[PDB]
Amino acid sequence: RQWALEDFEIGRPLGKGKFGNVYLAREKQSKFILALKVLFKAQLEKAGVEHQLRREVEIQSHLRHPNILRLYGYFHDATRVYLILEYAPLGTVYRELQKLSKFDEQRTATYITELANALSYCHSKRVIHRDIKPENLLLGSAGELKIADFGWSVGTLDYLPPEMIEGDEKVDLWSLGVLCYEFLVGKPPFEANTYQETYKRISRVEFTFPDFVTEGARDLISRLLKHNPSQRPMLREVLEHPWITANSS
Ligand SMILES: Cc1cc(Nc2nn(-c3ccccc3)c(=O)c3ccccc23)n[nH]1
Repeated sequence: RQWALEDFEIGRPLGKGKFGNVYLAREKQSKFILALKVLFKAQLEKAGVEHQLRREVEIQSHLRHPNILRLYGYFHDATRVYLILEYAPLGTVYRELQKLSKFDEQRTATYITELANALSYCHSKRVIHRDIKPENLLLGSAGELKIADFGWSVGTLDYLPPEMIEGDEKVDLWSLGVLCYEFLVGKPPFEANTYQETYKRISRVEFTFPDFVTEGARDLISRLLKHNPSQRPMLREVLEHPWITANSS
């Protein structure tokens, strides 16, 4: 099932930078709408990332869940790698957060639920996921989030757990705690001005809450941001948390 750049029509650029941009696209024969992610080869071999792509791709091609961005295929040419992706038309949770400043209790619980499901589903298939940033969280036609990064296996400090910065399975839970906080306060709990300092804050687990944060949210966030992995809830217990069930559509 060889795809080629001539089976598509490329349209408006959707987002940019680094390895290469993402263009909106439609397959000529069927008229299917989707996303083309373009990546210059040479420029990725020279960052030594070449190989991890093939694996995250292999991993993704067999992944199917309504809160995980679909990967339909890929192909290469002389110079370039192209990924054929599901298209999510409401943009990123990141840009939504910039627009609204901060989400409300209802939207947060909803997203955390949709993510928790997508991560339960992942674990069953012995797939485990690294850090999760809002940059990599897209929204579908019905406003539902989709995990859109290529970071699996069988986050410029902010989203990384203490395990990955000092010396699995529980990394996910830490991720939900960071995202859950950021949703309600509008910036991640360990944001600092330098790498050096963010590293100290995460390593020691230094955060405080603004005064608008209801006790229920404090209680969930504090359970998930524990230095020791084994003290973190299982995904299940997060799905059934008093504050979650009360607020999650
Ligand atoms: C992979 C994918 C993207 C997408 N839709 C979009 N992606 N990205 C984006 C942001 C940063 C970097 C790359 C793309 C967008 O800003 C965006 C904005 C409005 C509507 C849709 C999208 N659907 N599927």
